[PDB]
Amino acid sequence: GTHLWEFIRDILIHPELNEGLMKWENRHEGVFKFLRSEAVAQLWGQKKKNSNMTYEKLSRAMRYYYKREILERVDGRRLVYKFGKNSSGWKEEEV
DNA sequence: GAGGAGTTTCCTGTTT
DNA sequence: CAAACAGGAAACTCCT
Repeated sequence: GTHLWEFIRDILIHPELNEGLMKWENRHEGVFKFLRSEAVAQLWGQKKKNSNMTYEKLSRAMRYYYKREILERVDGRRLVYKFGKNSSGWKEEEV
């Protein structure tokens, strides 16, 4: 999973390797939240070998996922996103 | 090389 | 006030 969204999912489905980076707000609906935004952006930059990655830019790539329905926009909830019908491998019976 | 997907950068404005 | 959220645009990195 070299794509941003897969990277996010991978962290969320591996809590035993999660430095309190993120957590499910509702695992059944695929609603999640960033607990350490810059820290996650850092790891993501790291993965692509880019020490200048920030949450700001990571979020821009996240917003591009709405049109593609890889993510469903969640309003009124800072740092809270939600997996869309086009994403996969995150359900309690899909992993 | 050409052209597209998926970001990465930048920026300006709005909202929380 | 300090972060997030919003998108349009343009530049980049792979892939076929």
